[PDB]
Amino acid sequence: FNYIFAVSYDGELFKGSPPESAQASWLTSATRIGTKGWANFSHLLFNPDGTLYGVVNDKFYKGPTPHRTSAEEWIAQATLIGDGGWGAFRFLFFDPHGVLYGVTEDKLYKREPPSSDEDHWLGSANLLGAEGWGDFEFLFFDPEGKLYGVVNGKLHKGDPPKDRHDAWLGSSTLFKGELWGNFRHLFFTSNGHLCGAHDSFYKKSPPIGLDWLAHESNMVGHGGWHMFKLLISPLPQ
Repeated sequence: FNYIFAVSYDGELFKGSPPESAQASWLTSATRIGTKGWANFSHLLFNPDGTLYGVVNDKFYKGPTPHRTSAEEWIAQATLIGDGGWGAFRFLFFDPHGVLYGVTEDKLYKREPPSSDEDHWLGSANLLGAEGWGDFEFLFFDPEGKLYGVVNGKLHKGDPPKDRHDAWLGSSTLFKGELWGNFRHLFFTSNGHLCGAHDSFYKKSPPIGLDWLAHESNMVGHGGWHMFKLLISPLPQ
């Protein structure tokens, strides 16, 4: 079993099985686990250990997945792990190992996540890429820890760079297609299905291959997805 988590523009948070049926209403099959205020975060992301991390008002938090909770109740109970600078991250996202990656000021960094706001995260983070990361439209991992990035509407994959001298984009593998920036959401499920959504949701089960995602044959939710601000799914540990 794995799940998609969706924040709507009404500030509700839903949990449900990934969509498979183009005519089905995915919301009908889903459970509301967050009641209100969930669209107020700048960032919301899963740790593969199953903890939810979130950035709201430039502060970073971690806590258990909510169980019919407002965003306010959740934040009040969460551990504060950062204060100042976090809202500016273009991307913040975990690898399958629970190592935090982040893009800020055009650069890519990784490090164990903070556990307190005294821990200046950038101060000891590993610089992976000195330039060009601020132009990506998406940047995310699969369950195997391959990195995926969209730039100039094209989707690239490759082992993540290990230091600033790895020319990642230069050595990466190119998907077919030049409309990958037209998705609002593009991510992997826990079980390695590639998901892309705008108003409609497209999903490719493994093997993913290198074909264009948004083919009529991969459509699993025809219409109605414009209601979600965020769709995420945890990677396994």
